[PDB]
Amino acid sequence: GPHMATGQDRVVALVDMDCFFVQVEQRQNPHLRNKPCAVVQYKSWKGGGIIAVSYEARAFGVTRSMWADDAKKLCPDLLLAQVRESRGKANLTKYREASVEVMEIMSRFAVIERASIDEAYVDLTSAVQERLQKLQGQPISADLLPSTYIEGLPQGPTVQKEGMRKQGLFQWLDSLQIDNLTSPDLQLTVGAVIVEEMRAAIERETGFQCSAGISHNKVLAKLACGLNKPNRQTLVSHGSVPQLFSQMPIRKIRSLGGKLGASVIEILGIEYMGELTQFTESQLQSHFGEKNGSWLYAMCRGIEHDPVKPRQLPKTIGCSKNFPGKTALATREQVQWWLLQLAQELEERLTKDRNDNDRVATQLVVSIRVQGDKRLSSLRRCCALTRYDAHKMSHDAFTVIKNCNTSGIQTEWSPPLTMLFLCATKFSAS
DNA sequence: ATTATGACGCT
DNA sequence: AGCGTCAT
Ligand SMILES: Nc1nc2c(ncn2[C@H]2C[C@H](O)[C@@H](COP(=O)(O)NP(=O)(O)OP(=O)(O)O)O2)c(=O)[nH]1
Ligand SMILES: [Mn+2]
Ligand SMILES: [Mn+2]
Repeated sequence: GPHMATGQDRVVALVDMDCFFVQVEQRQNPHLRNKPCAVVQYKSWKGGGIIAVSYEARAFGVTRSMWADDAKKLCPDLLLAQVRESRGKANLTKYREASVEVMEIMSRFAVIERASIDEAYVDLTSAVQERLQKLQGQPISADLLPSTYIEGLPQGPTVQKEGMRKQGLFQWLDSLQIDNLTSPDLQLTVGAVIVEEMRAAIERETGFQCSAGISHNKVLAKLACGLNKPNRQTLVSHGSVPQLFSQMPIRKIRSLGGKLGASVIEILGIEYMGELTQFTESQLQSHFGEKNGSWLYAMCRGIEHDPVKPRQLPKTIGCSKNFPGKTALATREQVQWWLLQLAQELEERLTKDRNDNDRVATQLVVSIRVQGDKRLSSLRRCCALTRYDAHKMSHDAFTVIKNCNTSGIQTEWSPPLTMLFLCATKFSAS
């Protein structure tokens, strides 16, 4: 009872840009705004592959991973923007720079953890304590939460979407105890006020819209963010968890969408996250290992301890290219030329990183995939990265992979390579 | 012939 | 160190 800690110590937000690459292209080209639009890489094969889709286009069934020619079958007026090509490969520099714009704005409010190119976690606990001090017990006006949903409300005792939103928000605000500066629900509410302000700043200063989740930990904040996309934020309280999880497929929780989640379902004969509560911590550890078992026991009760890392920059800088089917690399000249192309892009990104961020990579990881291997990587080898020089980097990558070529002939490469991947790692302050 | 990344756990 | 999992 009283000693049963409830995982309500922190206020954590997850901010995720809506259809990010599409918004970057729509900012640049106003003719694409408020249209069914998608972003593609390459063009020759089946019109290129879609990696981002505006919400107007999603209404027609267009999705990521779809070939553009097939998307056009669902949505003949779909507009398309292509990712830049440089040195023979996709070049994502425009989107990385746009990401930096957004991350620098978020960092004004709190220290952030960059979780992907378009989303970050925020630990708002301290900022909330400060805003609460300023409020002096003043209640929170619904006007301060103009885009916030309260998950689970309204309940009990109505036709439009905004009206339901406001109804739920009114129920939440009316039930709040604002004289208690340690009430977790009040703390989440103040966190949501701050996130409204953060999202307003991002849109004013970049033109980009985003969604957000506010809860007591990272997993719940991420789940909350997706409940009301686009251009809205969602508060998931500790009390909302039993009902939310009672019908929540296990695969919707981040990290359970793969083999482990499938094993949870199959071994335990369950479907929904809330069903996990009926097992003891030791039972879960017995099936899924000590770490996963403890994590599942706490997570199905809404509790998670993973901290928001103070990390605004990526930990690695990498360059990769697939060579599918008949384009697979089958000569030594070919393998060298593409290693050089990747190495030249890597050098350009690394030099810019050293200038911006006062650090230097020290290890180069070379990964290849070989024809007939279904795995992502067939082989990974590391070497030292001592100079930001593309010719040296590519010569070293060739040296560390050259023993793969099973061909007796010096010129041929067998079996042919279907992927090259160079990744700079182990950064040190410079 | 999804592709280009990036984080992180295991041994 | 090199491999596997998860995400998307
Ligand atoms: N190159 C590449 N980029 C990708 C891939 N998948 C996603 N991206 C890029 C393109 C995406 O714009 C961006 C962010 O990924 P999300 O947050 O998962 N999707 P979004 O922001 O589009 O829509 P939502 O409003 O539902 O969040 O990452 C991929 O497989 N390959
Ligand atoms: Mn997004
Ligand atoms: Mn994202």
